[PDB]
Amino acid sequence: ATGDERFYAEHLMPTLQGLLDPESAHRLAVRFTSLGLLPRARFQDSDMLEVRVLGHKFRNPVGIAAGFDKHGEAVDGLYKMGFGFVEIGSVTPKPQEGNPRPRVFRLPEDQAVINRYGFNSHGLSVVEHRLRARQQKQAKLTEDGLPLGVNLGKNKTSVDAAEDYAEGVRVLGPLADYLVVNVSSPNTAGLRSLQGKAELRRLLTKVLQERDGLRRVHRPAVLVKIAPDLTSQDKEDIASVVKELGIDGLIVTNTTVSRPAGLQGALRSETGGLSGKPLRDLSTQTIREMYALTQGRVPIIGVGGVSSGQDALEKIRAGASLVQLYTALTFWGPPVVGKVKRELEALLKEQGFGGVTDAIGADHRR
Ligand SMILES: Cc1cc2nc3c(=O)[nH]c(=O)nc-3n(C[C@H](O)[C@H](O)[C@H](O)COP(=O)(O)O)c2cc1C
Ligand SMILES: O=C(O)c1ccccc1N/N=C/c1ccc(-c2ccccc2Cl)o1
Ligand SMILES: CCCCCCCCCCC[N+](C)(C)[O-]
Ligand SMILES: O=C1C[C@@H](C(=O)O)NC(=O)N1
Repeated sequence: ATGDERFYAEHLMPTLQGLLDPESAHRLAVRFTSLGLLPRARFQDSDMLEVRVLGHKFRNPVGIAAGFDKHGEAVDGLYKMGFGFVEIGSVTPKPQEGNPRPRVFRLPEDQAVINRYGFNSHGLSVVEHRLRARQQKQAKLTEDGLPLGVNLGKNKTSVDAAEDYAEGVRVLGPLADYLVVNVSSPNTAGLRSLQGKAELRRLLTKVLQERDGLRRVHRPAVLVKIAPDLTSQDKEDIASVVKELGIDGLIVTNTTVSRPAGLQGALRSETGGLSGKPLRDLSTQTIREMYALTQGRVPIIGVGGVSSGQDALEKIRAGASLVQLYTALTFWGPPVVGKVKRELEALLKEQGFGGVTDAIGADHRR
């Protein structure tokens, strides 16, 4: 625990970042993870951390966010890392390369990253076969409280966005415990305007119809993942459509195209989505707002700048049933997962909660 926590944070990771640019480090990390070349994950999840939501049991509330394992190559290594659930993607229907390099940038002074990957993806067919090869193993993992999510994107040249997502539902829906309709990527022109009302209702109506057409045992929950950069009108509209159509949950939030005042990193003006610490409270506030607009009736996965138990608990109290992290992993390495879980459990006891479930939305009941 604390030993290689400090070793990874003070020595290992800083040395990795000195040797490798962000995208190279990302690639290597995916390789190592898929091979199980990880530190020992000694933290044992207590019953306090268990959550039941989205039609599943989650043995702990800390997931790996979409974008790390884009093509489904490292899923088992990620469970080994200690994540209570794993989300792969975004996956696009056809293979595509994404934007030209460089397309990932570190802001060390801000504990932040900026990326404009642009949905680089092996495509549905490759990922489908990848997941099929471990399908029964995943079934046991899920039954064991370790669910799998799949994040669906759309091709850059795609003429019909709803049809791209419908394809993803048909191909990967049968292999996922939940699907994410990602209408919040900063890095595909036009995508985020799928977040407007009548266009979103049409989009999500088609997604849900395709989902309902799958056989029962293979029918995933469907979640919508939104940006932190929405107007009050956007959020209000999304909340309304989500409740009207019976969307199963929200993921809040993606990266931000904003650049908060105070960023110090030399690369702060690179185009792309900003993640990590500068995003943290913007994300938490968006969770707070969406939870209230949905009357606490729509499950929320909270994401954005989580690197400690306090960060996680603040999102849970704000209305998140589950949280994810990504950027924190790039700075502190695999030990950050056990760290977050251990601190979350301590804070829960400290504040008088019997478990995570009791803390969900607790700020709204004060
Ligand atoms: C390098 C990188 C790539 C990402 N790729 C995706 C993606 O493909 N699909 C998606 O829905 N979110 C993607 N994200 C967003 C993350 O899932 C997450 O919402 C965001 O980074 C905020 O969490 P964080 O501060 O813990 O990193 C990406 C983020 C980063 C840093
Ligand atoms: O480095 C970036 O700026 C970066 C940018 C974008 C995405 C990921 C990024 N780095 N990720 C590093 C990482 C992940 C996992 C491990 C790791 C470390 C040590 C042992 C085992 C493992 Cl799996 O290192
Ligand atoms: C199959 C068409 C080409 C898709 C390549 C997508 C990237 C695969 C490797 C992921 C890690 N990365 C390249 C982002 O550093
Ligand atoms: O959803 C996404 C897509 C990703 C990319 O550019 O591939 N970049 C992000 O920050 N969020």
